[PDB]
Amino acid sequence: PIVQNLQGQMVHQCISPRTLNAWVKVVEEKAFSPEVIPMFSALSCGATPQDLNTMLNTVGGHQAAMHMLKETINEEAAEWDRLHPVHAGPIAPGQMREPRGSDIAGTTSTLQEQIGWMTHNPPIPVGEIYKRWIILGLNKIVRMYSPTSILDIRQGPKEPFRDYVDRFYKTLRAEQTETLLVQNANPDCKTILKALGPGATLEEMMTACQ
Amino acid sequence: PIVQNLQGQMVHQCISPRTLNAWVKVVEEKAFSPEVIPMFSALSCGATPQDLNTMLNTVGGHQAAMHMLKETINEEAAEWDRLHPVHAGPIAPGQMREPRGSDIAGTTSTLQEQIGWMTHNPPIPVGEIYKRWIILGLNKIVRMYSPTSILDIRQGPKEPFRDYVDRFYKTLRAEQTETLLVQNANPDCKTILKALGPGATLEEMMTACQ
Amino acid sequence: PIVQNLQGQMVHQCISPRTLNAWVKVVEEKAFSPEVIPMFSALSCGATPQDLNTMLNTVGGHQAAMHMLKETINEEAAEWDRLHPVHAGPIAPGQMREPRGSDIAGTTSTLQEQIGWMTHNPPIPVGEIYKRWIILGLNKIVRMYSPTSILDIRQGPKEPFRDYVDRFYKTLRAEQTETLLVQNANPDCKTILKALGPGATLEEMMTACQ
Amino acid sequence: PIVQNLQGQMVHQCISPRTLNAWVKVVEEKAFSPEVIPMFSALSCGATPQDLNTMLNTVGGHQAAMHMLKETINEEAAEWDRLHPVHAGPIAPGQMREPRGSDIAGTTSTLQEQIGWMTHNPPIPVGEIYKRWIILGLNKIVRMYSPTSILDIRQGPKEPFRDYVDRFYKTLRAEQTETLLVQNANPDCKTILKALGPGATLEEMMTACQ
Amino acid sequence: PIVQNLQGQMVHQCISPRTLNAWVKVVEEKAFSPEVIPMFSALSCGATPQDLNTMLNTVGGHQAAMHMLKETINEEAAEWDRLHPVHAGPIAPGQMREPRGSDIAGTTSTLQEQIGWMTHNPPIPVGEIYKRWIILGLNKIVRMYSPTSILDIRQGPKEPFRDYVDRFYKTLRAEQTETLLVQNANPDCKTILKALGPGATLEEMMTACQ
Amino acid sequence: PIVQNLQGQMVHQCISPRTLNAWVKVVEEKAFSPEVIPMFSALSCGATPQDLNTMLNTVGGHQAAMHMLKETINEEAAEWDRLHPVHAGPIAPGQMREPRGSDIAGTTSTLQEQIGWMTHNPPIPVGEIYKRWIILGLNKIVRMYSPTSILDIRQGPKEPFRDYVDRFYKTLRAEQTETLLVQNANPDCKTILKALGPGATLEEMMTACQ
Ligand SMILES: [Cl-]
Ligand SMILES: [Cl-]
Ligand SMILES: [Cl-]
Ligand SMILES: [Cl-]
Ligand SMILES: [Cl-]
Ligand SMILES: [Cl-]
Ligand SMILES: [Cl-]
Ligand SMILES: [Cl-]
Ligand SMILES: [Cl-]
Ligand SMILES: [Cl-]
Ligand SMILES: [Cl-]
Ligand SMILES: [Cl-]
Ligand SMILES: [Cl-]
Ligand SMILES: [Cl-]
Ligand SMILES: [Cl-]
Ligand SMILES: [Cl-]
Ligand SMILES: [Cl-]
Ligand SMILES: [Cl-]
Ligand SMILES: [Cl-]
Ligand SMILES: [Cl-]
Ligand SMILES: [Cl-]
Ligand SMILES: [Cl-]
Ligand SMILES: [Cl-]
Ligand SMILES: [Cl-]
Repeated sequence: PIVQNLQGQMVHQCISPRTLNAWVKVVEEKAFSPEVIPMFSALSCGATPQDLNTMLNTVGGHQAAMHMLKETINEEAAEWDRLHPVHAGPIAPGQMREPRGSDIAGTTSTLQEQIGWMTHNPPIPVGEIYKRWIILGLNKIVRMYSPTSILDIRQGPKEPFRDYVDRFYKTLRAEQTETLLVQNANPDCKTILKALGPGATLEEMMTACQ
Repeated sequence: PIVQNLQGQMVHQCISPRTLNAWVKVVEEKAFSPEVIPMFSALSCGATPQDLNTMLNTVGGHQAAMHMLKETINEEAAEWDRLHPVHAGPIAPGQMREPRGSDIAGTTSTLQEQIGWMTHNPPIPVGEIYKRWIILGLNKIVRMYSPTSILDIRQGPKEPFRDYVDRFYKTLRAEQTETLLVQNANPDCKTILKALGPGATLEEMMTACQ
Repeated sequence: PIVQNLQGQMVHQCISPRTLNAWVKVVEEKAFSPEVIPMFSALSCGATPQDLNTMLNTVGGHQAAMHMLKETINEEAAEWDRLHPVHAGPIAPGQMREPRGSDIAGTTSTLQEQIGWMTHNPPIPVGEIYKRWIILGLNKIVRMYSPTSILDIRQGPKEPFRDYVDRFYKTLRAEQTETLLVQNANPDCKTILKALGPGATLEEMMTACQ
Repeated sequence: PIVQNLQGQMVHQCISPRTLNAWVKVVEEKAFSPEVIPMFSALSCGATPQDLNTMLNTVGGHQAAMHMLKETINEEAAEWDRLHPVHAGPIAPGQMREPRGSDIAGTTSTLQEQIGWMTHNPPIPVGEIYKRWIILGLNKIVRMYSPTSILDIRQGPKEPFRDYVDRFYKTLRAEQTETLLVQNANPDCKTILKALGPGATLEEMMTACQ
Repeated sequence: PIVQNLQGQMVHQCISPRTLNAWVKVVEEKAFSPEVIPMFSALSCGATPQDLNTMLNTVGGHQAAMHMLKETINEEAAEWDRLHPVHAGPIAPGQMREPRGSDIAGTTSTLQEQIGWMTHNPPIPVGEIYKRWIILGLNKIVRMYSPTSILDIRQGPKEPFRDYVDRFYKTLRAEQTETLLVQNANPDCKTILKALGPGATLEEMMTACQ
Repeated sequence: PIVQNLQGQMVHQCISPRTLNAWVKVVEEKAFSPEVIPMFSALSCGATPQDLNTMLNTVGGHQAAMHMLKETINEEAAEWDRLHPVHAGPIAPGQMREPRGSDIAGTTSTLQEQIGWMTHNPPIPVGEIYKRWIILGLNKIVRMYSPTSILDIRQGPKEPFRDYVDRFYKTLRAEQTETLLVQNANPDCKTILKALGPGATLEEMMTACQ
């Protein structure tokens, strides 16, 4: 990643074995559960495009998703080129060439070039631009691999309300509220929840159906 | 987090894989036991709002609690806006815009903005303000998920007093003393504890009923 | 903790996930065995009162002991107030208010205040004062939870002397020597140990009864 | 590796036990799966030729592949010598001798010499040149050890399309697309995929055959 | 420990959780095998007397050995006092009082005092003096707990010579050579070893009896 | 080890618990397999003679090999003394005494003396000299403990050629090529390998016999 030292300047640091192993392990254990995306974002803190490609390419398996990810990345890279066509001309001594979409995705740009953009004044945050592309594609994978629709999350006749709400928002998070939660509750709790009236908090709702 | 380097200035550091994994693991193992809250507070030492949201969002499951947490956060964010309405106007070069509740919760503010508030002179500690909101909501979850009331913690007729006191204050901690501990003791120990008289320490009480 | 950087000034550092997990694990595995106290003292090296409270509060369970600990802490805090009554008056710019017992215990003092005392010139070591209070209370727990008295540690008729001495000083350490070790030895070894005479070292004693 | 300190100069750092163990473990667990190559590249970030040889030589077993790797390395070293024949002459005080292929492979060059090239101005990146040689040879091993050809990856009559695409691109990655993926689909899905028409994305294709 | 920073001055660092756990674990696994002593010495690199006492006191169990260790430490502390009787007098501003044996053992000296001696110019290395006392006592424990004498290490009639030599020097190391190794070899190998003649290396000896 | 800080000067650092444990573990798991030697060399990066002796002495067991190692070390130390007889005389203020073989092996030299040689200008790299002695002796152990000769590595009549080549070069590495690999192949593959002709690469050979 590009990180500030203990003297105040942004320089490059090698991606750590702990970071590499942590990303691989969470994919092995959680696949594309929704909470994997913020883990990817945190573990790729300050990452260059090279670091982002490293993390994606160390994933063995799930290659259908990884190739969907590449298609989304190329879609965003082409949009970036439509909005930022580069102007031919010699690069001045204190400057960096404008990046193309494939430069931001780390496929046609060098590490020194990525360091140059990210540490520029003002910086061109090609790592953060690329990461937003990756997260966009990762979220589309989470939705597509989401097995259950929110319409099929219904409280059992003897299921504790807390467990039902857990499943409800787990499903809703992957699918990407308060009235549907009432409608899919069981007859006994739905009766209690209507007596509460509109505008009840989740805490009030869960308290009433305990 | 925002941490001081080894040269005396507050700068941003990436949240560590050890920190990320430690928060996830303690939630997996302890759910919302009371001792999880001080662990969350220590592991989020110096955290930005972005780091706090990272930690909450890496939690998979327990989504009923996580959504109750969001409702509490929004309640505190709205109160903050009622007490700190921002004044429209251009931000001077050496300054930071006042934050709104959603800025402190990290949803409408950038990392550079959070760094700017937290490292300001004087600093606006949006991380500590947000963390207090989160801990407020986490504590309400601990109470709601507390299974046993203190009234139902009674010493068994052959239960060692030490084990009973353990259960007593474990329950009391989650529910959020000395006379109730005597009343719920078994007949043999309660007889000993009355002979001790008022003002006995816990050590004296546990010594007498051994 | 408050630690010196690599440039010679005392500044605050966040308590590490390794430190937090190490304290929790040793309590889970060893409870209140005597050797847990020096582990607590080493892992709380340079700790602020906030760090000390963090470590105690991350302990789930053993709540009878943790509440005995609080009673001891309050006893020492009240003694400190009896010996150091603070003088009302405005705090000068380069100075820190005197701390009260509850300030040293980290309950009525801020982290900035604890940093201010500990890094003062001369420093007010509120962390070391608090830690001595905690260790005082922890040692009283070790004695109370010590199951066996030294009077009941007697060498078996076929028990190797080395194993008996192990149990002897394990028990003696928790209860908080040379002649009692001889008296509780078995007839065969006690006969050998009297022939050795007075002033024998433990090494000489264990050598003679092998 | 050669890394920048926290003061801005490139100096040598010892390869870490975490790095050494991480490379050994991934080879033990994954052998020469395709995703092992980017792991090797990341864990050898900033590596000298000495560090690269260290990592290769710590691999026990797979000695057929390791010897194929040496043959590829020697092939690239001989090509380098054909393109860069060194000119005999005394090395000036502020300078470094040109490297030969075996110097870049770390067999005829010292660590101080590798440090000198890599930290030169301009730098001769003998580590990155060597690493590209190693990765070239590693990729030829991945292809040769690839067990299944892409022609034999066909969707089962009841196999979910997602699982088939996973196997398809796992195989394709090791062998080193859209129309072959359709042709090898089962009759039911292939019928759906032709109705979609040309130019369908992978996401559209996987959505249609669900 | 007392360690040099990255700016060239000796300052105090807190003993690490990794160090604390590593010492505890090796004692749990290896007790007082001979190789435990160099592990203790390495893990106590740069340790203060306080750090050395921390490591010894975190050992639970083996209390017979730990008390023998204290007796040896007191013996060396008394010898030190016999050789270095301190001269009464006021300590000048830039100076440190001479240490007594109990000061070096960390029982009557503060951490600041130990830092003062160890970082003095010239330094009084109370940590290294104490460590030599500890290692002296630890080695006497290794010998006393050594179960087998070298006289009882004899090669079996079908035991491979390599395995016999392993046991031979394992035993000899704990007891604290070439002709005894020949005499205790089996008849077949002893016959071969006499034909070799005097002055044979261990490698020659093991080669001949294979 | 002796390492450069983040300010450009060579100073001493304590050998890490991770380094100590990594060396012990690899010996426990791999004994004296050939790949253990480069692991020892990497984990002893920048090591002093004291660090090298620490690593060797923390090895429990394999004492036949460790004593063969000492004999080799003494042989190299005596050769060093034959080539570098030291000249008696007072050491000037800015200088270091010449080292003897036992000084380089860390048995008659202090750590400060080893630091002085290794950080001298020009440096006397007693650590690297000693390490070469150790590796020399370690390699002789690998050969002696190598169980199988290369002459006995022959491909089975149904053994895959890849597996046979693996065993071939595993054995050859420990014993310390292309025509012997053909001669020991099975009749079917040897027939294919002769038709290939001379000068075939290992990749071509393994491809032809698949
Ligand atoms: Cl995976
Ligand atoms: Cl790849
Ligand atoms: Cl931009
Ligand atoms: Cl509930
Ligand atoms: Cl969870
Ligand atoms: Cl999220
Ligand atoms: Cl404020
Ligand atoms: Cl009790
Ligand atoms: Cl516990
Ligand atoms: Cl708490
Ligand atoms: Cl004070
Ligand atoms: Cl004994
Ligand atoms: Cl392997
Ligand atoms: Cl090798
Ligand atoms: Cl070049
Ligand atoms: Cl799908
Ligand atoms: Cl133990
Ligand atoms: Cl103790
Ligand atoms: Cl001295
Ligand atoms: Cl042998
Ligand atoms: Cl071993
Ligand atoms: Cl030793
Ligand atoms: Cl030399
Ligand atoms: Cl093959």
